[PDB]
Amino acid sequence: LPTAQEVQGLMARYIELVDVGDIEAIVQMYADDATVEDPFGQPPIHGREQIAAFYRQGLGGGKVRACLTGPVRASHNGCGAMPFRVEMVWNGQPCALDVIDVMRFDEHGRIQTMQAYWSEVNLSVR
Amino acid sequence: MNLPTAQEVQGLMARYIELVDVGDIEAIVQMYADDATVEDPFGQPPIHGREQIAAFYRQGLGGGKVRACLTGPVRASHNGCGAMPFRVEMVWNGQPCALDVIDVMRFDEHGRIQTMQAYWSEVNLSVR
Ligand SMILES: C[C@]12CCc3c(ccc4cc(O)ccc34)[C@@H]1CCC2=O
Ligand SMILES: C[C@]12CCc3c(ccc4cc(O)ccc34)[C@@H]1CCC2=O
Ligand SMILES: [Cl-]
Ligand SMILES: [Cl-]
Ligand SMILES: [Mg+2]
Repeated sequence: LPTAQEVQGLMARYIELVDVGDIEAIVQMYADDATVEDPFGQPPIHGREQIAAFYRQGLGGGKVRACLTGPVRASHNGCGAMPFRVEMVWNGQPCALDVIDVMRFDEHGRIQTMQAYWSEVNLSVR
Repeated sequence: MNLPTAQEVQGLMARYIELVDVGDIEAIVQMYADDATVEDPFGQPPIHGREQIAAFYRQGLGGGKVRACLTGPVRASHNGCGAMPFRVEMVWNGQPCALDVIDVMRFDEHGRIQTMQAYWSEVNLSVR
């Protein structure tokens, strides 16, 4: 499994890819059988095509920005958690969303699970 | 209460940090379900039940002064879970150090913590 230092680098790279909006590069970071729960509480998304569709829908228009708001926390069993802020426009209202992602990596450094914690209580109008 | 709403999760998890900061072990243990599990750090074997959880917090908080504070908002779901970023300050080698942590908590139908997972390792420890 990736080391704690490697998890920090992978999760930071993921945020960099979200921020520039490269959907294909993001999808490549996921394992074949990965699941995404975003927001956590909703049914998982499974499969490369469906994960790509989710990022295409979320990031498609451009105008999404994302940045870490504190350090990546990493374990020694290939998992980590990170806090970040997403900036977007929701029907002409510029908004920000505070999120924590929890990720579990496989032995190849790919994302096996992703769980995103947020709800409407984490939304703010700018 | 019942299963906490997202707003209630934010309040419960913020209170937990206040109780860590002041070091009220009994009040912390009362927030946990009787059969709760703690994984701290995540990756180590779970701790089961209030007796073992009390012992863990008394070992961690019972000695030198520990301070804890949120470093950003609590993220909450609609299914009784949340995640929060915070910083713990304590002493190591006679000097102050800081540890950055993210806890993930799942609450039960009575508003008590059923599982807690704490994400951190030595890469999150800092000094000077
Ligand atoms: C999908 C989304 C944009 C990106 C995004 C959101 C929420 C959680 C995320 C978690 C991620 O790891 C990456 C991107 C998002 C927003 C919710 C509403 C929206 O437009
Ligand atoms: C135990 C501890 C103080 C408190 C604490 C630590 C780590 C994770 C935590 C998670 C919590 O939800 C509450 C308290 C801690 C530190 C690790 C070493 C130390 O001194
Ligand atoms: Cl932080
Ligand atoms: Cl934050
Ligand atoms: Mg019960």
